[PDB]
Amino acid sequence: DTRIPAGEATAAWQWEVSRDTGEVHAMLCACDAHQAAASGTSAPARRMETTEHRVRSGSVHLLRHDGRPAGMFTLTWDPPFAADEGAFPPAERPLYLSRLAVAPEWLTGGSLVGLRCLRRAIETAAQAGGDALRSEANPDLSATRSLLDILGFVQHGPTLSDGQGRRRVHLHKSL
Repeated sequence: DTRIPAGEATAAWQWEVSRDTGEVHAMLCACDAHQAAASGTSAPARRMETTEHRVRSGSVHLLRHDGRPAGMFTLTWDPPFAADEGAFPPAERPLYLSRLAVAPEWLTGGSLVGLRCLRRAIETAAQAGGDALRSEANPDLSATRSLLDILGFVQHGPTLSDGQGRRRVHLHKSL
């Protein structure tokens, strides 16, 4: 006797494979600006070419609320960063999480949109046959870093500085 909750409030949240490049890039840059202001850092330089490539490949999963984009992530089989791979535990079929973004209006309160996006990414990576979910994070973004730590993303290698004041870490979650 299974009871899945229906109702319009539940249906207000909809997941999709994104096909709108400008929407994805605007969401990403807005989240970048919010987190950079909140953490005293500078927002990273985002490439619209990368956005186009990820959207064209069907790698961008976007969560909408009443039609407006609330969160998203990018899930790929190929690494979007050049980590030593010794900075990760061994894995035979790793998937890679990148460009996690939550709309600034959902970065406060208790709607748990970031948790929704990370849960969606973990699930999707597991269903695609994934051995692990690897990601590159900014440890200076305290809230996202703590959410990744609570969800089981382990840092294996050392913290890296890019030479221009930006810190990054490589996280790995077993699936």
